[PDB]
Amino acid sequence: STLPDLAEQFAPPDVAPPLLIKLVEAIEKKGLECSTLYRTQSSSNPAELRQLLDCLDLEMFDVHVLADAFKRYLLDLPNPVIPVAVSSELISLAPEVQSSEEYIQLLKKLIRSPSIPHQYWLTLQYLLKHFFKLSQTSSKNLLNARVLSELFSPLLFRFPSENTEHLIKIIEILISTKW
Amino acid sequence: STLPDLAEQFAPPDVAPPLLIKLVEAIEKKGLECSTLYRTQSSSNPAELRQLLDCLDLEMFDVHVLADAFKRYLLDLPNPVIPVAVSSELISLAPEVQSSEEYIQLLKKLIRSPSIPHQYWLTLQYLLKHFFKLSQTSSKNLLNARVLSELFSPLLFRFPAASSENTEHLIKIIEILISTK
Repeated sequence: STLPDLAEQFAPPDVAPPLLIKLVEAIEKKGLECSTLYRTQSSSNPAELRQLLDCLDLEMFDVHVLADAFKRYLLDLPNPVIPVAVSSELISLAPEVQSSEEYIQLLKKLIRSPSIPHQYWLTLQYLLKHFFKLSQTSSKNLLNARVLSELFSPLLFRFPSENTEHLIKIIEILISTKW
Repeated sequence: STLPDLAEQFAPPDVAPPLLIKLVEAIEKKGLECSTLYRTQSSSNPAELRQLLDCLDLEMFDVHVLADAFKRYLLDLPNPVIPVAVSSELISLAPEVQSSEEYIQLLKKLIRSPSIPHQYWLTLQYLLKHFFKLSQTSSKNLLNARVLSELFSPLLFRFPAASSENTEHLIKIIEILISTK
C-alpha cells in the first residue's frame, strides 16, 4: 500500500485528488442506476485493486471492480478523509452532546483547522458531492443518504460501536445537503 | 502571516512551492556572486516584504529585497520547513549519539514520516540545492556550507533552544547536507 497522503496527491487550486476524480467519474458514468452499486463484493482481492490504483481509462473496468477500488482507496489512504483527531473529538463528545447541527458545525470547524491540510476538507466535499448525486437516483440504485452513510462513514472516519451512531447521522445529513 | 502551509502550496510531481522557486531562481540569477547576499538587511520592513510575496517578475526587484523576502517567506510559513516534531526529537538525543550520520539518518526518517506531508522534505531538498549552488561560488560570494547553515538553520528549524551540543549537531547536519548535494 503505497497510496500517498491526500495532501500529497493534489494541492489548490485543484479540488480533489486526480485518481479519485477518475474513479468517481467512471463510476457515475457506468453505475448511477445499478441497484447494487457499492454493496456487492467483486471478485478482486486488495492486491489486484491496488494494482488498478497504481496505473488506463477506468471506464474499461467492470463497474463493480471500480466500486471496490473506490473503497480500497479510502481504506489505503495513510490518514482517513476525516482525520483521527477530528473523529476522536466528535466521539468523546458523544454522550454529552446530541445536537446533530452542533456536531455538523463542529466537524466543519475541526476539519478546516489550520493544522489540517485543506485537501482533507476539499476531498470530503468532493465525496459528499458524489454521494449526493447518487442519492438523486436512489429510486433505482437504492442508495439514499442513510444507506450511503452506513456504507461509507466507517471508511471516512476509519472505525469498524454505539458512539459511532452519532457520526453516521452527521454524514447522512451532510449528504442530504447542509452546512 | 497569510502564507499557506507548505503542504497546501504545491504537491508532487511539483518539486517545491512555485513562489519559492521564483524567489530562488531570481536570487540566483541576480546575486549568485554577491559577497553580502543574505548578510545585509534591505530597507524594506516585514509588511513590505509580505506585500511582495503576493504579486510580476521577481527579477524586477532589488536583489537585497529578494534576499530579505526569501527569509521572510521561511519565517511566515505556518510550520517551519523542518517541523517542530522533528526538531524536538533531534534536540532530545543523548550525547552517546555523537555521529552526524546518525542525526542525518534520523532527520530523514522523522521528516519522511507519514504524519508529515512529503512537501516539507521536498522543500528542504530544494533549499539545500540552492545553498549548495551558492557554496560553489564561494570564491566570490564568500559563502561556505557552514556559514549558510549558521545563517539559515534558525529559519529552517525555528526553534528557541539554548546553544548546546545538540544545537551544534543540528547546525552541523545542515552544513553536511548542503555540501553533500
